[PDB]
Amino acid sequence: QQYECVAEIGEGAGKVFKARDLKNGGRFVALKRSTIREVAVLRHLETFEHPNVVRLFDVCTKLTLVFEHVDQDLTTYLDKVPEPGVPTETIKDMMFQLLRGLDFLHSHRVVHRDLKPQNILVTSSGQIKLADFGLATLWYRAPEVLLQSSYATPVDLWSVGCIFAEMFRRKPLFRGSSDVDQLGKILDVIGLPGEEDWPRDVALPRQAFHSKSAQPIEKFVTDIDELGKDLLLKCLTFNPAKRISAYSALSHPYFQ
Ligand SMILES: O=C(c1ccc[nH]1)c1nc2ccccc2[nH]1
Repeated sequence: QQYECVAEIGEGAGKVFKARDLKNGGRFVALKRSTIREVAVLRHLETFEHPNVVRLFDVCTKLTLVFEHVDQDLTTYLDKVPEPGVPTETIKDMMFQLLRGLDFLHSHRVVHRDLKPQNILVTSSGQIKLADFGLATLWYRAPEVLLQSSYATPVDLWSVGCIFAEMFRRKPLFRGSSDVDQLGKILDVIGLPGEEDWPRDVALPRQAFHSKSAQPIEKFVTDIDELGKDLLLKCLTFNPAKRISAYSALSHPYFQ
């Protein structure tokens, strides 16, 4: 064949294979098995070669997508990082890149929808690359998706908040086990929202939760400076309309 399989890196989405690219120097790639539209969109994004998204190298034809392989993801990086964890400035750098990648996507009307440490890739030189977007665990899901009310771009900024926190904590902020658990565990930290921030005509009303009050976020994210707290909270806003965008996030003072 033109590629040659070696491992599974691996499962979702659903399988991702590490493969030898025989034609191009035996380098490692990642092979992946409205369609030709999503594919078309993916090729159009490639034309911009944004440095914070995985490169698409080839499309073969049922459907095999050939992407850039990177040795680790954020999960494995947070695993192996020595105590006392990710340096403050490294967290700040990795966040900027994350939001850069995301804004690039959002600005080209692509919503990721499943951001998590497992498809945030971390290059040996420390470059952040987003993977596993543009094709078709609730700990990273936004409220509006749990509630099944809206699926616009803000959905991904909620996931960014969760990741930001986890870069400090080295463990997830919201480890729910069901949509309803997840929603519960979220409001336990951020508090019950105003009645007019609660989506209209969804199955779950505000009154299905008695998660009294907002607890100060630094109790859960020890290490976090004042500015990170501000940013993190603007990301973890209940109302998608009031949530900060990737674009505004790029200008937040936290990144001065
Ligand atoms: O290179 C990767 C990829 C994913 C999607 C497209 N490329 C990739 N490298 C990985 C390393 C560890 C865990 C997951 C990984 N996933």
